[PDB]
Amino acid sequence: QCYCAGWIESRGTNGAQTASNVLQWLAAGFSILLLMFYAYQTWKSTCGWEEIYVCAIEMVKVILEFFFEFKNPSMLYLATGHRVQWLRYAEWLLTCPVILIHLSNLTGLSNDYSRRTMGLLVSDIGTIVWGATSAMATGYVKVIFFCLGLCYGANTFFHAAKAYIEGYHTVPKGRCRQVVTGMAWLFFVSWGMFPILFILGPEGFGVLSVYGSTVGHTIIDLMSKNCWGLLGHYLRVLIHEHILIHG
Amino acid sequence: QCYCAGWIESRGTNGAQTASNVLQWLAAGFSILLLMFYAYQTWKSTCGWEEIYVCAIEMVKVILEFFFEFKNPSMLYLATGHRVQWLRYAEWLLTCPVILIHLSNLTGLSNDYSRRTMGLLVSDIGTIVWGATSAMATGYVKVIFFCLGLCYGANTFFHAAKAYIEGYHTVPKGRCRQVVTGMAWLFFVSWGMFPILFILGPEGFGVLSVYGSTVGHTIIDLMSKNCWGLLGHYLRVLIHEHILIHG
Ligand SMILES: O=C(O)CN(CCN(CC(=O)O)CC(=O)O)CC(=O)O
Ligand SMILES: O=C(O)CN(CCN(CC(=O)O)CC(=O)O)CC(=O)O
Repeated sequence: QCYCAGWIESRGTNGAQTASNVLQWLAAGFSILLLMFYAYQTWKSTCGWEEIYVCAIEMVKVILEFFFEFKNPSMLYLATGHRVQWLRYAEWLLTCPVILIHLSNLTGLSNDYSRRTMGLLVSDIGTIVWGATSAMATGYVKVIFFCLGLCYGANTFFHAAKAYIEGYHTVPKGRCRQVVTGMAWLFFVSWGMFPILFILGPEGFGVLSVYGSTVGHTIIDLMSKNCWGLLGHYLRVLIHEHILIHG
Repeated sequence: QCYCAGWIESRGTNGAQTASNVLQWLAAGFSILLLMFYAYQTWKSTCGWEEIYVCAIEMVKVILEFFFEFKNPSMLYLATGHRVQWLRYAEWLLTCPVILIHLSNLTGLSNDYSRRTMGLLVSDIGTIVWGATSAMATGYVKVIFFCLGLCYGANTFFHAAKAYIEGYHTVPKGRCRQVVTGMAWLFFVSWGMFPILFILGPEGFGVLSVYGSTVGHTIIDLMSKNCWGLLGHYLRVLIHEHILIHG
């Protein structure tokens, strides 16, 4: 029984809504098939938990978004008049660190993780924390928290780059290196889009609507989560296939 | 310019307010002196970054709480009528993982971290995510998210226990083991209090007021952050002092 004009602002156009709904179905369907494929491998082979955990969270998230995107607590309706997509940011904290853990052991071989991994993980959690806080903020305080996100974010990209470069030199000279390069390209483009979409969305300058932001986020979600995971899985398969033959 | 009855509910009694304000000063003062002490060691000795990073965040957080506890985005005022202490939960995501990273290398000696560390870190981030979401939630959905927090939380405590036990056997037989036991006692009591305070506070059954919850949280913050860090530092010092003499 609380009233605010901002909570009733348009969520976007019907086309954007329909586009958004359509991409949820695709995301879900693609996630189920990936989950089936990974589960199929777990029984008949070895499969990293990172690919599976991330994909299960992604499947659940699109289902939850489809039904509850605009209901609390998946969207927060603040006394500032603004609406914060908490489901978006919550999901990042669950999935992004696991992706970075996957990135710290690209070959799947080692049991150990370096000091780089810790610095990488800490900087990414902070990035999300600052970004979420910025979305909740109002006025110039919003710009300050976004800047902290960029600082933490730059640290994450820096460490990530190093992991990719060390990974490139660590993997064997043929297809494996081509795959690592593909993973790096896919990673930096998709991860780079997130801050861009933030600026363009309601939390930023409101160029995009809620539905419009959702459309864009679902595409880069598929890129960063499902596709990158599938590539990383394929890389791990190649490493296994190579070591048997070449030792 | 939005109206809601819940946003204007009492924050607590004047005694609770005053108690809360007093503990902020103590927390800040204690954090500054610890920061000075750690900084003093960095120039004149070796000092782990975990103790320092955590303490710097804690000093900043109490300063921010003192001035801005009830201002957005440090408190979220939701269309549900409820007020969510986002500053509390944001701070946990920044500091708790670093504490667990410290816990994964108690002796300060190794450069590597095991698969336990990753599982420990992932489960703790999730715990906070579910807990924060529960605080934002309303009705029975709140109970479901809290349960997910307990599941993730139990996993964290399980792995933490193992780290403590392996750490106990790894450290030398005298004072070092006594210190690890002290750290474990301090850790489980302080960490266990968080879910208890959550239930007792406004986000739970509202036995405690906002100020009352703040009082309790500041005490366990000092226990879990500053004191546990100081003990962990002391342990690392003992390991160093022992290895020179005993190899
Ligand atoms: O099947 C349909 O008609 C579409 N869905 C989704 C419609 N959504 C709007 C949206 O998110 O696009 C309803 C809602 O989220 O409240 C129905 C439903 O959620 O029961
Ligand atoms: O010095 C004082 O009088 C106390 N502080 C704190 C008073 N607080 C209330 C509280 O949090 O206890 C003011 C506020 O947070 O708005 C003054 C100030 O913030 O400028």
